[PDB]
Amino acid sequence: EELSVAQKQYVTAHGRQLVGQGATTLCTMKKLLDGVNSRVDTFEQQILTFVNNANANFRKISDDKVMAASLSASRLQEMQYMKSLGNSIIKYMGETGKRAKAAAAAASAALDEVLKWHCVDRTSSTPNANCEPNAYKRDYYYEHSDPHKYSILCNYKVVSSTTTQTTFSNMERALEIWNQVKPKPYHMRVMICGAGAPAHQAAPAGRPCTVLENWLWNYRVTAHLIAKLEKDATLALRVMRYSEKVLEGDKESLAQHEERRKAAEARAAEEEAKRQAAEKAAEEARKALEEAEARRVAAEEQAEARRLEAEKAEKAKEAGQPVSEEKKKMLLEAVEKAEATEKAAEKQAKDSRKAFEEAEEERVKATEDAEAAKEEKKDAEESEEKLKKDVEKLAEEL
Repeated sequence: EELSVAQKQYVTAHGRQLVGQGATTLCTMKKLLDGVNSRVDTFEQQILTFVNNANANFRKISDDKVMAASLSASRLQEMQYMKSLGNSIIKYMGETGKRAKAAAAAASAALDEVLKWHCVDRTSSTPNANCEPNAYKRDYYYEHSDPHKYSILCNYKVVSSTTTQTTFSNMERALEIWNQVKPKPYHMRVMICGAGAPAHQAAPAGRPCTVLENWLWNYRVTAHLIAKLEKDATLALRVMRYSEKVLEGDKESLAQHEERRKAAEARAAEEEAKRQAAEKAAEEARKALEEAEARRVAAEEQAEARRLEAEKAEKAKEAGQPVSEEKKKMLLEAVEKAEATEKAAEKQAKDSRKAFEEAEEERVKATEDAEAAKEEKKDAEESEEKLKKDVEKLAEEL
């Protein structure tokens, strides 16, 4: 056995087709890989900002004639360890970001080939037996919908969600859900699909075949390098936080440490209120897009019904027995009335998506800023309270 679905397709066990949610999970991975270039580019700038601030502090602690001579033997060692540790980040960060963008593109290219041609029989291109109808259904509005049908158009299936942000955690769960719902091969008769003629084990026409996974290796590499950037980015901030506490002479046991903390709470609450306001409002736009898409389907159903009734009259007309003039006028007027509502509903669902996408992005920026406030609050909560334990313990030994 030792079956490998990475480079071969197999007849799915129990006739298991690719379900609707299976395409959904695939499209989230495609959207996860797309944001890698944006994620890496914004990561490098944030890591570089930290290691520049910290090293500038180290160009003041050395340049300070009082701080250098009052340093201890043991603290200078780790201080130059921390400075050298952060430089290690910047030095090897460039090829980490180069290898992550390229690995994402190799997976994105391979996934797009799967999304475009898995359900499409390649014997008006027709569907094969691999997919349920849901798998290639335009879930959101798509003008110009025929030439490429039965291909899974991802940016008309899934929109920017919480789980569509390029992070290791989000990428980790997406792969697990895909393995949860993927079509699973048959493990008792090795039945290789694809007309490469394995001869002894060629799969006969008309059975569901599993999804090829050549992107799978590049997906893991992409996610692992994203994980390294997040880990490296947090390590860089610790170097900067370390440098400030060493550059600062550790003054104002609680005078300025409570002052920073009292202010830290103010920004933390304000940004959280700013974050929670845009968070709730983004969910309002989410309802208004589903509320508008549901009407789009209702109008498109109603519009399709009137033109079939009108067509049935024409077939009767060619069949000798015609319908009256008023009946002929009624059907065309009903179609016009049903087409007007149809074309106005899809316009409404076209704009509602623009509303959510803009409102969703404002959620992201609000959450990112509200997380920067949370760190500063927890930096002041540590620098002050841990210091407060030393002043309290002074009075204790008495």
